[PDB]
Amino acid sequence: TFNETFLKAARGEKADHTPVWYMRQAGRSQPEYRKLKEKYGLFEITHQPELCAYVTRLPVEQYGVDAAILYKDIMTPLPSIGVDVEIKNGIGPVIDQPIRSLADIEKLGQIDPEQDVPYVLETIKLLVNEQLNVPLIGFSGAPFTLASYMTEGGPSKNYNKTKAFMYSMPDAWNLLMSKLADMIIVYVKAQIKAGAKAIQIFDSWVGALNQADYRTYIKPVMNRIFSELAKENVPLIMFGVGASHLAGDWHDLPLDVVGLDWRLGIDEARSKGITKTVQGNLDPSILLAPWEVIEQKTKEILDQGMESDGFIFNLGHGVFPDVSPEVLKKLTAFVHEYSQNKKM
Amino acid sequence: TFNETFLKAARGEKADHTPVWYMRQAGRSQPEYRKLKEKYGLFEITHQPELCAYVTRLPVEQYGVDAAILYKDIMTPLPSIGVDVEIKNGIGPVIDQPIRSLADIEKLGQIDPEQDVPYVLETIKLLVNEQLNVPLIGFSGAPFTLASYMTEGGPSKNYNKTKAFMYSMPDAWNLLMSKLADMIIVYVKAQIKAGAKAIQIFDSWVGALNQADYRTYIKPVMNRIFSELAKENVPLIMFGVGASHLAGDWHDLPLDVVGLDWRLGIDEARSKGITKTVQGNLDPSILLAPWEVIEQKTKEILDQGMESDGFIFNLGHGVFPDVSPEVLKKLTAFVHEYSQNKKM
Repeated sequence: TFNETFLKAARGEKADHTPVWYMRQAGRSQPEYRKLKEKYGLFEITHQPELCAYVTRLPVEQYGVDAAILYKDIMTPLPSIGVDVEIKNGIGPVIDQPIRSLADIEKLGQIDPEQDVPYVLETIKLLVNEQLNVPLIGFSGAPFTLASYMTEGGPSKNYNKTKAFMYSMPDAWNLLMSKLADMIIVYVKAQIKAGAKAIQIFDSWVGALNQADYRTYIKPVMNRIFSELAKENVPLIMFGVGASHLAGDWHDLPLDVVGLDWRLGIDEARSKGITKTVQGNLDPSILLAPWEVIEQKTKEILDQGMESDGFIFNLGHGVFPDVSPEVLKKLTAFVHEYSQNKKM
Repeated sequence: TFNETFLKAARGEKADHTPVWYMRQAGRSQPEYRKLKEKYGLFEITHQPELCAYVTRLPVEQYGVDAAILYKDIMTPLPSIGVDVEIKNGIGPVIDQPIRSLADIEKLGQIDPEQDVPYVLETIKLLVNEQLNVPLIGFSGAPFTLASYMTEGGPSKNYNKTKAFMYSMPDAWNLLMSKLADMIIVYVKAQIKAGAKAIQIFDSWVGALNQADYRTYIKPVMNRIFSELAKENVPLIMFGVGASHLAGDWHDLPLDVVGLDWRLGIDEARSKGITKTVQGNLDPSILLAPWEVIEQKTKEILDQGMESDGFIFNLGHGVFPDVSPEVLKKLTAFVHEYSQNKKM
């Protein structure tokens, strides 16, 4: 039987229990992911269908979560438009020559996912048409986050170079946003057609921006991306850490689910007119506290979230490497058992 | 004439212009600092009073800012109570064995500033009695932030080990908050006594905490600190980046000035009931944009700020190495000119 719990919650419909999944549920927290990675390498496991499919499905099998998140690199579509993502082991995909001028942006092309990223289309097809009895979430990075990779080149805590570029070259910035939007929409559209039943947009670094600059430089292209993607008739989610101050503006966009970090609580969100379905809150660092703490913190979040039907439980950030899979197994059952009891 | 503009604004009293200073105005943004550092080394520059005083006064002389911030390392008072320091510099100052048990906390001593950090006292006296025509701001790190350095040891992005500790062992955590409070109060008191006319507490990493955890584990000890320190009759400021969601709770404390990062706007803070004097707010990354963008974004902040007497202009974080002194000199003149024109 197909588990519809996640999609019911995503569209604010009644369901029997609260659905769960975790950002980075498939990844370094799992002993088998690591082993597979050291055996086949990052490239084969981000690019080989039989392998990507295994990594994606594992957490579902091991935790009994209500959704699978497609395992792949956030930078996957970039080479299609002419940006070369290189690197070399432990800090793999990095960008050789950063965006510096308007002429760099003008030479950017277009994705043809059927031809350019066939391996991801095939993985989705294998997973959806043949493997999962749980919905598959496809994903893409957002424009700001992708532009930050393309513009910093090297690693950044503050995103000064990216933001200075944004401020100094508004016209170039707008064109870059447009080129990336083109790519994101086509990339996401192909993921949905191949089987994906929801999509999450990760805007990991956009919390570096205040509300004023989000609206000036970022909000319009986001409006374009979600307005287009809404025609695909699948739940659209957005998450980025440290971006609580941007929740209302995200709520304005034609997305369906607003992902929260641990600094905007559910009652607080509703109290601010956040009315669409809400995703996750649990601070990932709590997963390292004694069970007493995990439970008290999780029960509080569930209690608030179960006030309406539009609620998916998740963390307020990604699972990190030294999180115990045993803790995630136990957490997932607690959420399921606690919520279904409540909903009886 | 001594320039008292800064102190008036902090007390929410009428002044003829808006006072300005910048977090990290003395540092690697300056050629003189960089040369001084390669000449004498980090230790000499943070320990010889004549060098520390030079470092501290240089931005005042170069830019004409309205206050000096004491140049010293944030770890300064920690060896005095028995914690490790020094190291490699690449990744900051390292702490050997981190706090793990209650015994590790129980063994911590008390600071005798005269005996322990006399060079800081000497620097403050040199500056105030002989050099500065501008208030000297003293400073200390906050308990949470200082606790974080002591518990992570290494370089941290999300402070999971500290949070884990705080949750797992709350009794020990209270004792640590208590031991750090004591040190901070005596340290700050001594800086006031040497001649500091204001005090800034830096809680750099506290924004990792949501409101509930702030109230449970941090608000009590902070209330104690500002209660005791309020008795000195000097303006008390608190800043920490990424902490806009905690600004209401800081405003509750007997401090005088709320420091804002760029994500809580001035008007916005006022409508949220933040009524006490407010400091700073310009996104430092704007300093790399063309002058016209800088002037315009600053003017937007000044217009909000000048709605009450309680307003000190600053950045929303610290000056970073790539910032031009020319820019900061020109920004300082503008803030003075614009506000004076507007106030007259």
